[PDB]
Amino acid sequence: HMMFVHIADNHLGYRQYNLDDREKDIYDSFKLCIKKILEIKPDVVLHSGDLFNDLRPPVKALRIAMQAFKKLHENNIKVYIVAGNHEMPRRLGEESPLALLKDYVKILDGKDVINVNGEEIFICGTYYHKKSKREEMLDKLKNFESEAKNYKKKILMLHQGINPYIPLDYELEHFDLPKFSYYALGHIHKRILERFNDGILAYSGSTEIIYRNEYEDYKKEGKGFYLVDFSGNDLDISDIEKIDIECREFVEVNIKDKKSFNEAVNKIERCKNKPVVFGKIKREFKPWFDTLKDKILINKAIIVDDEFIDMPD
Amino acid sequence: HMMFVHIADNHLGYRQYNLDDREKDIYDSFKLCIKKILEIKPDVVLHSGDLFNDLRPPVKALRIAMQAFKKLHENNIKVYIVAGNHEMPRRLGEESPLALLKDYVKILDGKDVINVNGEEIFICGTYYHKKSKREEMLDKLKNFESEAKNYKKKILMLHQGINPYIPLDYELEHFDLPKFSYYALGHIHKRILERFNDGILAYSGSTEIIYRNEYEDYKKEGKGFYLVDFSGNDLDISDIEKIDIECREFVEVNIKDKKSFNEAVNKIERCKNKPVVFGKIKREFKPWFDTLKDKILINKAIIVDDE
Amino acid sequence: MMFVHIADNHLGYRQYNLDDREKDIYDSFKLCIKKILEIKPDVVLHSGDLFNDLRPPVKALRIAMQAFKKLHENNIKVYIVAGNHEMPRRLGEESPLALLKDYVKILDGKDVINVNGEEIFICGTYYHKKSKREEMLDKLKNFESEAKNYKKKILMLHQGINPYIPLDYELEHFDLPKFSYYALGHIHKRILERFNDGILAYSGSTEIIYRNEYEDYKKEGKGFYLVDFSGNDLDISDIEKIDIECREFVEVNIKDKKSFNEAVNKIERCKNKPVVFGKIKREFKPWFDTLKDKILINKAIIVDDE
Amino acid sequence: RGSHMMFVHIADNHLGYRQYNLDDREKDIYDSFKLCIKKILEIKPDVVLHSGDLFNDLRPPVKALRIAMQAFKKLHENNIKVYIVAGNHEMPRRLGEESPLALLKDYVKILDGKDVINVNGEEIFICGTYYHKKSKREEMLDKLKNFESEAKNYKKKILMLHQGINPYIPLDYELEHFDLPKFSYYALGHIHKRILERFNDGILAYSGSTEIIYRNEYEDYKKEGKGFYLVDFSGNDLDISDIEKIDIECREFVEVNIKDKKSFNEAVNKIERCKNKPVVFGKIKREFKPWFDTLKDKILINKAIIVDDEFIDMPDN
Amino acid sequence: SHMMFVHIADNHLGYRQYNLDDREKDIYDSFKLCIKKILEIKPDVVLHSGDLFNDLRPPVKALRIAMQAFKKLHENNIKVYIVAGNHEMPRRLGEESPLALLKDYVKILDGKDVINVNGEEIFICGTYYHKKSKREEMLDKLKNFESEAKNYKKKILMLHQGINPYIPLDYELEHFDLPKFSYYALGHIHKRILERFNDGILAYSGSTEIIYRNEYEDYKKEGKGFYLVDFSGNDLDISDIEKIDIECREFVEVNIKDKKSFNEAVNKIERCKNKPVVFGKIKREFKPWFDTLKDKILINKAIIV
Amino acid sequence: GSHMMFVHIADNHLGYRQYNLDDREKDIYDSFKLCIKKILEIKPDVVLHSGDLFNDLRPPVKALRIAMQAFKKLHENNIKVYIVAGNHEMPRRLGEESPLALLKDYVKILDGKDVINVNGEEIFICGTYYHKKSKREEMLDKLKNFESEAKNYKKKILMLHQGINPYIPLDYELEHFDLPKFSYYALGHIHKRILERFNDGILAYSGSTEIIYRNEYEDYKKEGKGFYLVDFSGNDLDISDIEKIDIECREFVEVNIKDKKSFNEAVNKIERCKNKPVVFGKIKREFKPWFDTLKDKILINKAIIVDDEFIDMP
DNA sequence: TGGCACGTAGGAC
DNA sequence: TCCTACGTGCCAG
Repeated sequence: HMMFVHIADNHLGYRQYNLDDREKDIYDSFKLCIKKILEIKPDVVLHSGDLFNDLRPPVKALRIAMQAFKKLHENNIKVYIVAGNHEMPRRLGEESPLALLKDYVKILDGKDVINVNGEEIFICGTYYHKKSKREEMLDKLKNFESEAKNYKKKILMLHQGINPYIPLDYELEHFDLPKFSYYALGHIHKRILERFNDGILAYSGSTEIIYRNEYEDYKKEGKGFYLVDFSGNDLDISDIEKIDIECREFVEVNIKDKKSFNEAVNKIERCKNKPVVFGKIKREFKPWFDTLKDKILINKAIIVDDEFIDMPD
Repeated sequence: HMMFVHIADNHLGYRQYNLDDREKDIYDSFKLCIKKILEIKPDVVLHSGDLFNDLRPPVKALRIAMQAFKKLHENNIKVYIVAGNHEMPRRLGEESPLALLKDYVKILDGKDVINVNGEEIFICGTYYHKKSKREEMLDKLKNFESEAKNYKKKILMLHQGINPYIPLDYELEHFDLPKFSYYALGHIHKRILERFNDGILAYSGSTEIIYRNEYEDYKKEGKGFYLVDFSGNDLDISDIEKIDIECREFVEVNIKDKKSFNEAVNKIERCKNKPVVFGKIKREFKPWFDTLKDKILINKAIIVDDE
Repeated sequence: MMFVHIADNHLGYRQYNLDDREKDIYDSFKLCIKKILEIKPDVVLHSGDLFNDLRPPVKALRIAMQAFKKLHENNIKVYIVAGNHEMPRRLGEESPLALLKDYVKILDGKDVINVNGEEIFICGTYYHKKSKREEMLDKLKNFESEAKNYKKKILMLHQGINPYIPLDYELEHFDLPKFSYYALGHIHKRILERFNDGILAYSGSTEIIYRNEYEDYKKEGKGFYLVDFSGNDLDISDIEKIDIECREFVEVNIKDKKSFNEAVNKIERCKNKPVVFGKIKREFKPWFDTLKDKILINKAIIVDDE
Repeated sequence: RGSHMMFVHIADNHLGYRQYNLDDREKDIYDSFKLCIKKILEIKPDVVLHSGDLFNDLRPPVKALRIAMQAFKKLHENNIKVYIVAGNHEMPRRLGEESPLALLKDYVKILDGKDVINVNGEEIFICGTYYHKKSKREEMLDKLKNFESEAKNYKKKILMLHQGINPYIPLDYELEHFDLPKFSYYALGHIHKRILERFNDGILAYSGSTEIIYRNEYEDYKKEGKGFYLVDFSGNDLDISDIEKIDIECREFVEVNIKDKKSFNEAVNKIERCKNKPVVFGKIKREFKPWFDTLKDKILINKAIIVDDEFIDMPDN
Repeated sequence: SHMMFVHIADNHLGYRQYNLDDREKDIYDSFKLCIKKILEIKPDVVLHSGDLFNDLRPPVKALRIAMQAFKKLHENNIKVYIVAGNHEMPRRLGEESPLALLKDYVKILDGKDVINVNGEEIFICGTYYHKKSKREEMLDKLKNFESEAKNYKKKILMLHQGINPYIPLDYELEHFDLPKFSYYALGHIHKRILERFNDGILAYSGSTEIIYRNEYEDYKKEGKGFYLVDFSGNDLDISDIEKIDIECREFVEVNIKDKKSFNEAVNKIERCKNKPVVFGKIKREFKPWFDTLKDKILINKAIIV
Repeated sequence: GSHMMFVHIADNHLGYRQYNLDDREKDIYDSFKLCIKKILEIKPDVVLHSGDLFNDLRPPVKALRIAMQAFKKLHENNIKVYIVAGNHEMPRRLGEESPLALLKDYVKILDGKDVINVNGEEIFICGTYYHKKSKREEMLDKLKNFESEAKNYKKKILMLHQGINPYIPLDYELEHFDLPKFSYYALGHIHKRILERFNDGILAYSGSTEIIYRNEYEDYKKEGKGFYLVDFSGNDLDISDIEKIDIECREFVEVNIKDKKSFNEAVNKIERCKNKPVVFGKIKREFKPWFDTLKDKILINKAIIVDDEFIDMP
């Protein structure tokens, strides 16, 4: 009878390594998510911020985004979003890139209760606040619990880093946020879905690889978005599907001998499309490795000229 | 029987001297024109480029632009625009700020024939080409000549620097452009209107002061936009109205004695809106004048110990 | 006090001109060094044939220099004698060992090392040909003299001694004076035994240099010695053999189905892909080529005798 | 002269080359190199660009490696930054084999890309790559067009290469003179003769071999002189005028054409006037050779063709 | 002794700082003063390494003093050698060098010549100032001097150049360019430079007066003038070179930022032997002060920083 | 003969580099050397030099060499020489020395009285440097003083380097009625030869020893440039005892090519030249490429190219 | 597939 | 001890 989608951090207009393809890659994954969300036809979409990677984004990005959310709004898919750190203006009167979406999307800085088919469910959220103004934020938070006391199904949307989930730096401690059904969170790039405070908390995570860091979280957790049904009285991990998204592949290498070299080539060969290769290569192998420059998108590996006696036990 | 509007170089999102107020001024004047254009209800609007001052403009700017041109298209006013230098992409696949308007506006890089009451008139245009590609442009232009052979009323839109009109540097020599009724030109910030090639040529000029230069061209000729009628078969200067727009006035100073100071104070008094002051003021007088910092927007003056 | 006796690593040996075989030598060498680093002895005695040639592969020199650097940085004193393969031939030609002069003591005389907390004597000299034996004897007889007044005295040599390697040898077993420990090199098999009021050792090659030592590696195990010399006396009891995993060789004699299955069984139980050698009847060669994936290199003679 | 910046262009010392299998020749190569190094040290340049073939072989003689490491240690201990690109002789052949240049990793920068050297008080871009063969020229071009790109916003830009460029070495070349982008200085290597001349809005140089590797370069050493270049690169502009060529005294080759008493006495005297027992080559008439065989002691090695033909050839003027 | 000679250079005759009679005079008298002392010394040879005159077409007075000087020197059977400095080298072909006016007293060197001293045999060679542009030319010239001097016991080389370690920008020769000679009689450099070099001894005699605003204190520590070499014995060391100093015009620096530096500056000027040129810094607040005290001084001119 | 003779010479203008040509600078040097060569052949008793030896106050070294090498020959042959400063040899700045000063060891620079005792007689000489009009008054007293010291002398010679009124209209510093009665007037400033009886005696300008201007090209043709040789053996001096020794020097041809006659007339004038001449004057635009054919035969072309069509029909 | 270079083994003085 | 010939591993085109 009901379902909705949790997505965040598409980072529209990100140009990794100043490469054309990476900027395209970001766009493609975003669209790919959108194509599925239209296939899914959820009743609501929760967007946890950083839709755009910058405050004054590429024209191409706003184009893609505006056409995207328009397509959703035209299919009776309700959408909510909170401002990520990148979409929050710095000068007084500077407008958010999210402001270009006012006709397709509800920007949240308070409470709202959505009457869905066929029920009534509560949403609250607020834009990205800094560490500096946490006290400010707590007052906001206790007030959200207050207006949500008498609601069965209550959702919190935030774009902040929570203490256990991201060591440094965080703006919130896991004990700061009151009891809610679903914690639609954003700021963190890796998938985080686990039971929490008599309910269930999630970070949808970034929809493409933003750093050389998350290379294998896509391998083991996979990047994309969550699809929560929220039909029944309870919500558990069991009623949350993670929809994964194909994105630009990264193969790590550590070429130090004949084995590691061939292991590197083979990894690159089974790539569907030219991968970002990174890690380390011993000098002796680098000219040999330059033979794959056609099969590789961009090589971002450190060249080691030391001869190491490193031996495994 | 018919009328239309020529406007260009609004430079939306220009933030002169990194002043909040200056970014506002540009925004306001654009809006002011739009309100007047809506009062007028012209049949067509020609915009010759540099609508935005950058490729990636402020978000407020893009909203104002979209809302403005939306309002125009919803009052069934047809709109044409050509890319200025600032709206031209640099990377292959980087898109123009003008691309965000494709639903209200026809972006021109070719021919189109507009049906008005009760006649038929030809329009062509192309984006800003660089000097480097002058020869390129000529093929384009010589071809527009060809497509316009059998048309009575013909308008060309361009955003370039033309030879007599802007000495160095220009992209076209004034003998480059074919015979057309109206020359909707852009790249130049001062008003330029004069008869030309069995027809009439115009630069609409910036809709606000983009440089410390045009401070008095607004005073002496006035900035704004043109309103050409083209009602009759022929068109001369007598059928072009120039609409002026209140915008930020600049006062020049050269305070080296009591005369130049007090007389300067008087000019500021006679300014309707708080002016940008520039020129020279002797060091001795600067603390004296800083008491008057409330009636002035920003003080941009040289400190002189000499004269 | 403790010290390490090692020799004949033969760095840069490329058996059958295989990439992996040159590696084998490298790795086992790297492994001994790794083991020598955990142990932390006060001294390491290297008895020569560190390198297999005068102009060794570049990789070998880099590994070698890096190795003894790591030792020198852990305050491990190192002594070495020139092996036969590290001896220059043209006048003014240099030894690869010269590339180690900043990490290693090259020995051609006496030295007295002050350890915590003692004082102990070492002497040695480079590889001599059989030809110049008489020359060598004064060196030893003079070593005899310079070591008389020392409790603990060690002799380092890289030669073949008569009982220990029948033909050919450069020294006779009655040629060497009384020393505590005889840290020797030139021979590839392990040789440790009591001798002349002390104890004599050949560390033996740290990898398989010939199809010969394939099983001497099985029963004695290849690697290096760890002598403590903590006490005033030293016996066999204070000498540890640290072994080294190295490339296995399997011998075959395929003339019927019997030998075939047992040969396969020997190959399957191999931890590391083996070098196979010996004899195979021609009728069996296409059959044996099916086993090419589990094998490194086939060096077997194809005989169609019958 | 000065400066805010200076550098040294050197290449092709071919350490460990043993011409005619002579001991004296292997020394000769070593000594010439040492001399360059000694001179580089009195000069105290801010940078040294070495364009490859430092070692004559992939697995060099130990003395060569010893000399090389001691040499570049000496440069590095005097805060002289050094860059090198792999010559053809220093390119590994089996996969995992290391270059002898790798023994220098602590004293020298091995170049296969861009780098910005910050000198007092300025900023200058360096790029280079190891030796590529003709076979993979396309591969090389992508790189070069990419070097053009990363150096566009740079005032002073240097390219290091160890290749043969088309006009400069007819057969065989790996690159055409129109392949290389505009750079201030072209630090080139593969060629043994000195070549310094303006090129593509900048200046191209081959430092050339620091010794006579073939009986061929015998006179290119006489008129052009073998050694290395010292470019100052002080100003925004660079011309030949800011390049000193330091020559290096090395083993002499005397050419002979002994056909009469004129040529014989002139050959003996040219040989007598030699500092070191010279390599003699050319032609000698059979009639003269036993007479010439007295000088084998005054001569390092005789590589002359013995002609028994009687020419009645007569000169005009 | 039995034998001696003189190394001198860079007098820059006719340098007329700020178009003053008094400055050129300092140059003229100090020059003669060297000559007088050279007349006390009576050496067998005098070596002049160039820039005798500051220009190619010098004032007439300079040429008067020059010939008058070398006349008396040459009349006392004193052998004299000279090489052309940068300032004495022709630019137009057929223009003559001012040194040509001395051909009756002096041997101008562009090659070898052998001096007979009592009672021995010693080799001299030298060449004019070559530009950097033509260094290669110079080396061959030098490689040839080495050749002709091999079989000579005591050998002297004369040059007017800047050598690389000794003068960074710009130099024409690298110190490893010049062959082995006993004494390196060098010129182009204005400061005294004497040190052992290439199994012998190299010298820049240095300017005989202050030609630039720089040498005000270099003259203080090393002293300006010329060297006096004996060369009697087989070897030559620094120990066999006497340096004769020459009295010349003093320069005083000031830095008035308070009364402290102010009075100390005034007092330091007072201990001057000859009417000094005053320069340095004075705070605007202080400027009228010395202009009241300007009468006891020849020229008042300070840098405004 | 003779028993007694002496030489009057002036205005060599040493180091003059006309049209900045080497050959022209050389020409001046050469003509001067030739005069000295002839003078040494003659072996006269005295040489009077009337100034402008050098063309500038700071002359080229080459000039000073030639001058000094020359006067050495004179002074070494016991010929005493007198000179007065020309306009080009008079200092401007106080303490600046005259280029003539480099000669104080061979030559007497005159600014007063001196009596030369010749074998076997006695004759009075006076002279002074070049004065401008400005100090004519100055000059008059000097002259009244010279006349005074010479009253009791039979033979008295005046040396001067000025322009005298009839002989050079504008501008002159002295009037011909200014100079007192002397035997011989050894004068300088003028480039043309001037010899004539004057004030109970004889006046002379030796004239330039080469062509200093495009002007004197033909005063040389008809009068000839060089120097005078005065004998002064007897008590009286007349024209008959003065030989003018001429000096062959660099030729100048004037042209006026406006038609075929004038073209051909110019070409022949150039052909008849011993040495490549300095050509000057006017050439019509119409004729110039034809005239460019003689550039080999010509030292330098310094002629105006007229592109005007003149109806000049006189 | 040809080289190409290293390594292995038989031989000469 | 040298060197030769030969077989052969491994990158080449």
